[PDB]
Amino acid sequence: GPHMATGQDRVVALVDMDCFFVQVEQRQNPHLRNKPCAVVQYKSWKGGGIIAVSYEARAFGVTRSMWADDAKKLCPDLLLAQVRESRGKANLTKYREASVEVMEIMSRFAVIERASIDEAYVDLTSAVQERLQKLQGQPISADLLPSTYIEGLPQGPTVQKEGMRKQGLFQWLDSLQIDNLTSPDLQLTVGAVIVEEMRAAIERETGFQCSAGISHNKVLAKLACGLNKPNRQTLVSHGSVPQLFSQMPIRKIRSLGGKLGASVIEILGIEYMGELTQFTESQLQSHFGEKNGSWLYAMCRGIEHDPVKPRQLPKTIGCSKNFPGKTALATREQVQWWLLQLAQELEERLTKDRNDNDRVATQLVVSIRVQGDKRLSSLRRCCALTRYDAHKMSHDAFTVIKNCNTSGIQTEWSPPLTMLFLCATKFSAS
DNA sequence: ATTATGACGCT
DNA sequence: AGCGTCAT
Ligand SMILES: Nc1ncnc2c1ncn2[C@H]1C[C@H](O)[C@@H](COP(=O)(O)OP(=O)(O)OP(=O)(O)O)O1
Ligand SMILES: [Ca+2]
Ligand SMILES: [Mn+2]
Repeated sequence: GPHMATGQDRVVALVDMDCFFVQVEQRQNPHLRNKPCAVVQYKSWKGGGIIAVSYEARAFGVTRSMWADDAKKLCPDLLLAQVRESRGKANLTKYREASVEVMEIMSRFAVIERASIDEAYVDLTSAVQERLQKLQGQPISADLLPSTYIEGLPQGPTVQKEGMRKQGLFQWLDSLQIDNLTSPDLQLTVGAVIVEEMRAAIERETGFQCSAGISHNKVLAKLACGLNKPNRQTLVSHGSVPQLFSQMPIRKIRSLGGKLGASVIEILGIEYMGELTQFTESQLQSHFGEKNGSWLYAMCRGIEHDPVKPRQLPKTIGCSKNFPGKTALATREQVQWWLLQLAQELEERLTKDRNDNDRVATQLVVSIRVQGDKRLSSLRRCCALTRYDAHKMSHDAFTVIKNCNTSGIQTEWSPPLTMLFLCATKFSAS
């Protein structure tokens, strides 16, 4: 009852850019705007692999991981933009730099956790407390929430989608009790007002649109964000969780999309997140371990405590290339040349990072993959990163991996390498 | 031949 | 440390 924690202590948002790499390319090239289009890497094998898709193109069934040649079968007029190639490899710098544009704007509003190249969590608890004082108990107008969906509403006693959005919003606002500065629902609402302002700022200052989720924790915020894309935001209240979760496949919740989620389903014989409430905490811990069990017990009730970490910059800087099928590296000279290509991009990114962010990487991690193994990584080895020098880093990488070569011959490399990966880690202030 | 990343957990 | 999982 009264001692039952409800996980309503925080206001957390997740802001995620809409079809991000596509928008970056559409900003640059106006001919691509408001068109079915996709971003592709490489071109020679099956037209290239699609890694981002505009919403116009998704309507034709175009998806990520599709070969462009196959996408063109669904959508003959599909427009394509190619990822830059430098030193023989796809180079994602344009998109990393566009990400920084967005992250710096968001950081003006609150502390953010960079979660990916195109999304960040926002801890709005303090900003909300501030805005609530300035509101001085004055009600929140629907005009302050022009792109907000309230999940689960409208309910009870309608043709248009925007009409539905407004009906739900008005039911929500009509019910709000604004005299209580500590009502979690009010706090979420003010959170949503701030996220409208954040999202407006992002679009004004970059040209990019995004979606957002507002809830009491990261997992609900992430789930919320996806419920109404593109270019909209969704508030998931604590009260909305039982209905929302009652038909929510377990795999949809962040961290349950893989083997653990499959095991929850198989072992417990359930399908939906809400069905988890019928197990004791000890029961869940018995099957999934202490940490996962406790996490699942709270999460299926809408409760999660993972903090928004104050981190705007990536913790690692890495360079990787696959060498599929018959392109697999089979000579020593080949392996060395590509290590150098990777090391040269890494040096360039590292040197910029040091100037921009007052830090230096101290460890170089080298990963490779061998033909036959379809684990992502066959082997990882670390060495000291003492100088930002591509020739040294590539020589050092070769040194830590050269032992994997089972070839009795000096020049030959066996089994051939199907992946190389250089990652700079363990930053220190400088 | 679903590529190029990036964070975090386990032992 | 080196491996695995999950994610975008
Ligand atoms: N599996 C991947 N491989 C390579 N790049 C990826 C992959 N997934 C995502 N990206 C890149 C391209 C995306 O534009 C960007 C952001 O990913 P993501 O948020 O999942 O989709 P998206 O922004 O393209 O569309 P959406 O509107 O659905 O969010 O990261
Ligand atoms: Ca996105
Ligand atoms: Mn994303």
